[PDB]
Amino acid sequence: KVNYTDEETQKRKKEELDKLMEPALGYVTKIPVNIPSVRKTEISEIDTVTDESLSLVPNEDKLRTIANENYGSVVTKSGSNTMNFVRSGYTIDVVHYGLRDKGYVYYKGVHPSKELPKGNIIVYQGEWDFTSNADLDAKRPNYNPEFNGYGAGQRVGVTSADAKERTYISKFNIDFSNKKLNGQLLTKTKENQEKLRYTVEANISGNRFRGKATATDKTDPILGKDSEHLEGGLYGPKSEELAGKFVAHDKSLFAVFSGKRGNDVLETVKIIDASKIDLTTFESSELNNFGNANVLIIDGQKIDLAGADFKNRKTVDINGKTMVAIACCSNLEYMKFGQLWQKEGEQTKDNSLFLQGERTATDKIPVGGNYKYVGTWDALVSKGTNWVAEADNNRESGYRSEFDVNFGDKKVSGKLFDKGGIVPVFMINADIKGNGFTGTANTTDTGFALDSGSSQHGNAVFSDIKVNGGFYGPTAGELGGQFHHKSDNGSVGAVFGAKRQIEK
Ligand SMILES: C[As](C)(=O)[O-]
Repeated sequence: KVNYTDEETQKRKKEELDKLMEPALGYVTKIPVNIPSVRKTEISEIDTVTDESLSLVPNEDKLRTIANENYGSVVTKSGSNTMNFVRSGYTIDVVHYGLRDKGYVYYKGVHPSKELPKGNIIVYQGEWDFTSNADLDAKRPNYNPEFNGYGAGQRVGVTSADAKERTYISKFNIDFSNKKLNGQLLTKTKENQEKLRYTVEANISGNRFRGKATATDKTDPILGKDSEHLEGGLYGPKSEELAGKFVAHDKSLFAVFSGKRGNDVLETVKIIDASKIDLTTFESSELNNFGNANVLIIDGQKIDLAGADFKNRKTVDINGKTMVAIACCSNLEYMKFGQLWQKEGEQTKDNSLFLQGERTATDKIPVGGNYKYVGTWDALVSKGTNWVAEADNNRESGYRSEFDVNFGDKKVSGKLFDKGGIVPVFMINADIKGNGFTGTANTTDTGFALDSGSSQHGNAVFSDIKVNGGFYGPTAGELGGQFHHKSDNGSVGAVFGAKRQIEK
C-alpha cells in the first residue's frame, strides 16, 4: 500500500535456485508470514548450516528469543531419536499468531561420507518435513482435510507439524553401482493408508546427490509443484545415513528429508581423502569434504583452492579467523595438497599440512603396466632444528617427488628429494590395494642433514614410517599420500602428489 518488491527475471530466479545446490553440512529456511499489506510471501530466507554439532538446532535460539518475548511455545522435531549422523525437521512456535516469526525447517548432518557401499541397491528409510509459502490466492481451502485449522497456508506457511494425524515418511533406493538414487516421499494417515506425494531422482557425485522431486498430484494446492533443485548428502563414515532438501521451482515449498540404511554389513570403498597433519603434534585428523578435492572445507565453510599459478595462496576469513592455505598444484585435477595455518597477525598458529583427493574407482585402477609419476611435496622435519620441503615446479633440481608404479605387481616405489639433492631424502615403498596404497617411508642408513648446512649440526633418520596414499581421477592418472611421525629422536609430517607421465 504500496508494496514494492524487486522485479526478478526468470533467469535470476533460476540462478538463485542454482546457488542452493552448493553442498553444505545442512540448510535451514524461515517459515513465511505475510505482512498485513501483502497477500503472498515466498520462501526466501534459505541459509547454509555451517556448525558441526548435531545437538544445535539451526536458529532455534533466535526463535526461542522471540517466543519468550511473546509468551510463545517452541517445539522442535529433529529425528534425534532415530538418526546418528543427520538431523531433519523443524523448530516451531505452536501457539503462534500475528506477524512475528513462526519458526524454521532444516536438515544437517556430520561426517560427510568418505566411504560408500561398494555396489548394489541399498534401501534408506526416514522421514521428511516441509514448510509452504504463504499465499491467499493459491486455492488453499478454509477447511483443509490434511492440515489443522482455518485457511492453512493462506497467511502463514503451513508445515508438516500442522498435519492431522499423518506421518511423513521417506524411502530411497541408492544404486551404488551406477551412482543413482530414486525415492518416494509419502504420507500415511491414521487408517494406515499411504499416499505418494513426491518421487525423487538424483545422481550421486562425491558424497552428494543432485536431482529433482516430482509432485505426484499437481492439483494439490500445497504439495503440488515440481522441484528441479533437490540436493543432499551421505553422512556417517560409511554412508550410514542421508539428508537433503528440495525447493519447489516457484519457491512455494521447502522440504527436507532424512534416511537411514539397515544393519546389514556392507563392503565399502574409499571415495575421498581429505586430512591434515598438525605440525606440532604431528597427528593426523580428518577434514570435512564433499568429494571436490579443489575445495577446502574449514568450519563448514569453503575455500576454493584453484588458482592461476602452479601453487596458490588463498586467504579467507572464517568466523573471524584468518585462514591461509598454500595449495598445489595446477596440473593436478583430482587432488590438492599443501600448507594450512591461522594468521595470528605476525605469527601463525595451528600450522598443518593437508591432502585431498577424489579416489579412482576400484575397477578403473589399471591391472598392468609400469608408469612414471612426477610431482612435488611439502614437509616438515624436526629434530632440534627444522628442515622443510616446500612444493615447487622445478622437475630437475627442486623438491621433486618421483614414482614408479607397477600395477602388475601392485607396487609403488617413490623418491622424495631435497632441493639440489642428488639422492632422495625419503624412499617410499608401498603395496597397492584397491584404489590406494600403503607402505613405508625410509631415509638412507645415515639419513640426511637438517640443511643447514652446518658442520656440527645433526642428521635425521627415519625407519619404516607408515605411508598412506590413494590414486585419484578417472583412471588413476594422479597419486598422492602422506606420512607423519612424532618422536624425540625426530619428527616429520609430509604430503605429496604426482601426475602420471607419458614418454615424450
Ligand atoms: C572437475 As573436479 C576434479 O572438481 O570433480
